[PDB]
Amino acid sequence: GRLIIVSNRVAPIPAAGGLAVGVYDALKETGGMWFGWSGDVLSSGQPQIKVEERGPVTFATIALMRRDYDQYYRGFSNATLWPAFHYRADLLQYDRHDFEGYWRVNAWLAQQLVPLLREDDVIWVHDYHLIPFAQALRAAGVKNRIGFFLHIPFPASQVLLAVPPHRELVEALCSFDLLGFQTAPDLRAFCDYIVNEANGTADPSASGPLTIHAFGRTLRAAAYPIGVYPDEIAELAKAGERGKPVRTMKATLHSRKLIMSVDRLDYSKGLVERFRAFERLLEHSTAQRNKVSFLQIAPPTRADMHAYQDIRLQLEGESGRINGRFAELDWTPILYIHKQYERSVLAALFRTAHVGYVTPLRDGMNLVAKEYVSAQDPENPGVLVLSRFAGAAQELDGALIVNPVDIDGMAEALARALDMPLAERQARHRDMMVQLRENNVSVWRDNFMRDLQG
Ligand SMILES: O=c1ccn([C@@H]2O[C@H](COP(=O)(O)OP(=O)(O)O)[C@@H](O)[C@H]2O)c(=O)[nH]1
Ligand SMILES: O=P(O)(O)OC[C@H]1O[C@H](O)[C@H](O)[C@@H](O)[C@@H]1O
Repeated sequence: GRLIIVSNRVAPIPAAGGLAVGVYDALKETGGMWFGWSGDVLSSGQPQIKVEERGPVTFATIALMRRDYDQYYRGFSNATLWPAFHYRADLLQYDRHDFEGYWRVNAWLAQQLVPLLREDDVIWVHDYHLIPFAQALRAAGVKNRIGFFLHIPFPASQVLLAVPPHRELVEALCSFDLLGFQTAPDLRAFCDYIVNEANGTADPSASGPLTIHAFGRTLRAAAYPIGVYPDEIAELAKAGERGKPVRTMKATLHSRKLIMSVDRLDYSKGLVERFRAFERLLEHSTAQRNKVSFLQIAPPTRADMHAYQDIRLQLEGESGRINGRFAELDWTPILYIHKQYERSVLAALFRTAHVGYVTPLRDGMNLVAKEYVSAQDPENPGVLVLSRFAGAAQELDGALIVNPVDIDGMAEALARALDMPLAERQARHRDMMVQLRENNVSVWRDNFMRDLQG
């Protein structure tokens, strides 16, 4: 059967975002179709699907009308769902008219997909934009198997209650044949809502996935943590070891140690707290001054949204304060760059960084954490400092796990990472590489597809 991937964001045919990276890694091996938004917005006219073969993948993409982009994507998806599911009800905005457009765009996108389907296609929908998609497909006569994978956290039921149409969203989720979440706590939160807010049931099974009964429907649900190709990232990082970015980075640092971060400039990424803990490191450790620099690559994301403009402004003021307090004529403590980089360049740079600094307030998985570890030279690997609220913390035992709210704790982790002896750095890296290898992105895809077809 042909695998049909459905997502809002489709890989570029460099972009920051782990969905596009991970889905493309999975899809290029099996081949199939990738259907979704082209990334373009129309002021007038009519969107038209564009079908194009790129090796084993068929891309089927379509623009959004401005009104659809505003209501479905900027509106309900990123002004309601994204903040709510990342435990930011304070940033949640809700507009009934945007929620209706969100529902309408899902139905319109499903209508665009129907003519391309075949009887034995297997449909795999990805992420929070497309929660109503199975319901729309079924209403359009579609009988294929349909699975869903949520890339972002599934919030605690009490937090989900802040989304006014929470019940309609969860009922729509129950039209899927199979629901996949990143981690066990995500699945637990879903089941907690089903049992305690939807009057349904969630039962274990010998097969693996739970059986869900709710809203008159029966379906399955399980956790499938998205992974990477760790040995592929290692070879990529090694192949850049004599490239210009690594060579100029080395020259600029001239023997100073490097703390490195790579994050869309999203309020979910805890970047203000991250900067404050680097500042706290410098306040308390005079020996670290002029001996380390912090590279934060923070590409623009969703920049036409006030909330993203706000977090950008806050972070830029942080960099100015901290640099102003601690800089010397030959030392800039924080190297803040508000631009996207090629993933191949980031891998090469990860391999030169003594510390990978990944401290999101909430994160469904965080591929950057897995990429940082994968890039390391096993003869001399750096240390991952990792938020306990990143989904990757459930499996990456060799990281230094921190609570991003605890500024002192994060600064102490930075000091511990910078001074960690080789033997322990290697032991942690070795353990994590085993985990990443056994639970790579091919295994993830095979596991979900096995459950969806069974
Ligand atoms: O300039 C950049 C920044 C990030 N990324 C990639 O974007 C992904 C980010 O995924 P992650 O899970 O860390 O976070 P997200 O953006 O999905 O919240 C990773 O594969 C990064 O290598 C990239 O290609 N270029
Ligand atoms: O697609 P954007 O809005 O640019 O955000 C980039 C990506 O961020 C996260 O990874 C989301 O889980 C993806 O669904 C999204 O594609």
